[PDB]
Amino acid sequence: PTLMENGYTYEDYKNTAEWLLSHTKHRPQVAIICGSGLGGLTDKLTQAQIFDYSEIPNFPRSTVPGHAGRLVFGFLNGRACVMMQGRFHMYEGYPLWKVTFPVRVFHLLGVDTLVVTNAAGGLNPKFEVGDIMLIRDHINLPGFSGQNPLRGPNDERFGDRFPAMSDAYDRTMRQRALSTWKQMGEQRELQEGTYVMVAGPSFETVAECRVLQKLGADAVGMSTVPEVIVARHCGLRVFGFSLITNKVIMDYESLEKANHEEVLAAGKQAAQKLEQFVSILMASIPLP
Amino acid sequence: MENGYTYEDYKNTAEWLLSHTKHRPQVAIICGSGLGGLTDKLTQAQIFDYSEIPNFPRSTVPGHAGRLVFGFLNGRACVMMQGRFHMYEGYPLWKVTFPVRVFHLLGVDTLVVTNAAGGLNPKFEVGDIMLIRDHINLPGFSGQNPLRGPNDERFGDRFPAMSDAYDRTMRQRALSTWKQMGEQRELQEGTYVMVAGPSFETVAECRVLQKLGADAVGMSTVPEVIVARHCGLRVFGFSLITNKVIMDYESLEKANHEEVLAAGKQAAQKLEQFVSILMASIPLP
Amino acid sequence: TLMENGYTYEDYKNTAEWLLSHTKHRPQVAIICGSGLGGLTDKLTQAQIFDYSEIPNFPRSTVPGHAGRLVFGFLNGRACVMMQGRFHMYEGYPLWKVTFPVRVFHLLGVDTLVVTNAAGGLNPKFEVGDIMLIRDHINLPGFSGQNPLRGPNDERFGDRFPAMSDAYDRTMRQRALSTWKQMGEQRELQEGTYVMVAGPSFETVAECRVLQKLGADAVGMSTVPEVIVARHCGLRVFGFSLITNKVIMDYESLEKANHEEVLAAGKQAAQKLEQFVSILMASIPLP
Ligand SMILES: Nc1nc2c(CN3C[C@H](CO)[C@@H](O)C3)c[nH]c2c(=O)[nH]1
Ligand SMILES: Nc1nc2c(CN3C[C@H](CO)[C@@H](O)C3)c[nH]c2c(=O)[nH]1
Ligand SMILES: Nc1nc2c(CN3C[C@H](CO)[C@@H](O)C3)c[nH]c2c(=O)[nH]1
Repeated sequence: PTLMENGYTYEDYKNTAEWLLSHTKHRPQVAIICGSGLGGLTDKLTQAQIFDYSEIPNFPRSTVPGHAGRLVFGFLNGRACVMMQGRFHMYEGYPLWKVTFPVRVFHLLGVDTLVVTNAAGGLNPKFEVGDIMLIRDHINLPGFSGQNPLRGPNDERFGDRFPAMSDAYDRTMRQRALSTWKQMGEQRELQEGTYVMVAGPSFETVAECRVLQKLGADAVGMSTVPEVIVARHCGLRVFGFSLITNKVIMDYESLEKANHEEVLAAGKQAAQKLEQFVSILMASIPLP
Repeated sequence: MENGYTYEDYKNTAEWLLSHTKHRPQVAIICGSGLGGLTDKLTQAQIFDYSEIPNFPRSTVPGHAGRLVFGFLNGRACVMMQGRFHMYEGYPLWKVTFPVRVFHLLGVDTLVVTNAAGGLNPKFEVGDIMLIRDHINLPGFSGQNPLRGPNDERFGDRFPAMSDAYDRTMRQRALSTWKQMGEQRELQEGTYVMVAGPSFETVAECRVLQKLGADAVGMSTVPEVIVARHCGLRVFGFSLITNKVIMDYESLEKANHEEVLAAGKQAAQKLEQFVSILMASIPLP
Repeated sequence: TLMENGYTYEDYKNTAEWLLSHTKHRPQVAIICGSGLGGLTDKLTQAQIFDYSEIPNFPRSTVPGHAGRLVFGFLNGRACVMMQGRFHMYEGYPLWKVTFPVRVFHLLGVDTLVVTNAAGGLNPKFEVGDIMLIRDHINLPGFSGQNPLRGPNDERFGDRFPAMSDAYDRTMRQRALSTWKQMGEQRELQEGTYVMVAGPSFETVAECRVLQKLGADAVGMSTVPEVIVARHCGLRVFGFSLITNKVIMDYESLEKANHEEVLAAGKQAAQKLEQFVSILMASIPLP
């Protein structure tokens, strides 16, 4: 009982992959994880098939609202997709080996690209709510201290022992998302910066917000990084963005408080603009 | 994963207390290392051993008596933790903070937390009292947070805010009321950074902690605060700066608990006077 | 439900006695050899080799370039025991297993521990192949729970609350520094802060920026727990890194840190390492 490794065996991921393949004719190339209140990104998929997480062997469940807890296969702008409508978080009590389960089943499914979205608190002063931020890079604070989904024995059928994360955010797609933005009719620029992961479930104090700023983080949240780390370890291309849902309180004067109701509501507002952005992006994702 | 205590556990404990004392506290006071001497002014004091009270962890560090004391302090109905619990003892934060949810079930509506702290701000001297204006939860950042796991709505919200954590009224009130202490040392206010220990900082660590903007360092307090706010208790916090953390390589001085307890003892009368004035500052239910 | 050392005092004693029974060596100095640094055992004389698998209670090393062997012998005429490879948190080990050998080294009679490691270079002044002497460390896993001393403290080993501000011996530093002018080079000995990070995956550019701005000169994934328990039981401690690679600092670079080049830089550094370690041995005080 000493060793802290994955509770999931390789054949565990396999069983789930298989089950999915025997239960849908869809064969996705792109997997999309929808953050808090962003569950609306599945609206535009055609010929859609829905599975409740409860149906899928080994799948965790979403306990936080509104993470719908459903897996959805569809086409989006020429491309076969699978979408996580709701994700999992460390703060819910899950070990990162659970949080990230689906990612390696996508790989066994044959997905070669993963897009990750999340709600995120604004740390950079010139962001505004409703801004989409292209995740250039992240800072894995839980990672530094030992909280990493890769911890334990490493299966080379999936990846290396020491996989480099410094090219994690696909540079090609950044450049393409950038100029693709001049193609939407938008007032605000597409935002770019570093996402810092923090465990939660409680929200930053003012001093904490200030370390995070000092650290160089542009946005804070409690997800996403584990998933990126396991994706890149199996060689998926990774592309991420955060929806800026609130500016995290950076002075003792404010009487504003960060809260879930407000973040879910910044999500419903933007999901429209979001889905379109994701839509045009699909035709930018490189073919297998 | 999850908190090992069911809701009934906290209830059992509260009811045990509610039927073994007639005291009904409004304020709960957690006593840090060398601050155990603050139960001394409790009138009509009633004392329990942590080992009597169902589900109570034990205090295993010297300077932590392992005793729960109900009484009145400068008129106010208090219950005091004479000794506390740390993460480095091998306790999950859901044990470290356990009493706090119980106090809430007792009807306590205010929590004061006290600790010893190392001084990061060069302006601080041993003996100072630093009001906890804010904290940095370094262990929180990576998963060690007492709220981790399923949330019980009966206590609070899945995502509670912490930027309002330390009552601005009670701090400002404490700041003005400080001239009654007859002191020449000003009253300090700054940031507490929790660090898990049990080993003391390197010079290099001291320096990250400084440049992270923190004024004092300890290994306690933050989890308790977090769960108190989760259930809506008013929170006041202060630190006794017991040592100045080592910030250069040519000093031959080094942090030790003995110096910590020694400085606790030195300031025992000044704390007691300060905490007394503080009971006059808490709003009534 | 208590996070706690899984080893009793008796376990550390069972292991130490076993070594004492099976070897005639009585080591004064213990050396932990990191990734790709195994060849430091080469210059040991009258050597005797134990596979970790033979040693009661010894963990095993699963990373490549960590041989998994305990080697006794003399080096520059000093009685050493060398760990041929070590253990890391990322392997799934609790810090109380990672550092297990150190207390047994202590029960063996060892009074000095020298920790060695590979490290990514953070300080722009460092070249691949430099030896940075660890003047100090930053213990990030320690900041948030991960410390080998967590749980009940055994007072037979040391304090409930030990100081680390003096962890790396000043006198050994200075002696090592001034002794460097011989089989020295046009390249100086480096000195600086090791930051420990858990891994197993390598730093992003952003993470690399936070480490730099935290004051840290080199990054690795071990060592610090070993140092903490060494000082717990009052061993003199000396540390150094081999800068095996420069951590990626900007987004257009196409280089990526990889294990293979960590090990290569090690084999490339063997001779200079050998020379240094034995010049170090001369700088270690006698009982
Ligand atoms: N840590 C943090 N996370 C977020 C998020 C992202 N998630 C939103 C949800 C809480 O509303 C958690 O799952 C984290 C939005 N804003 C913030 C913030 O200010 N802070
Ligand atoms: N981390 C830290 N804590 C303290 C404390 C607070 N407590 C003192 C006690 C060890 O003496 C621990 O339980 C933490 C006083 N001084 C210091 C210091 O220099 N550092
Ligand atoms: N974190 C980190 N560690 C190392 C190390 C030290 N060890 C090398 C090995 C990965 O090859 C791990 O055990 C850590 C060398 N280079 C680096 C680096 O760039 N980064």
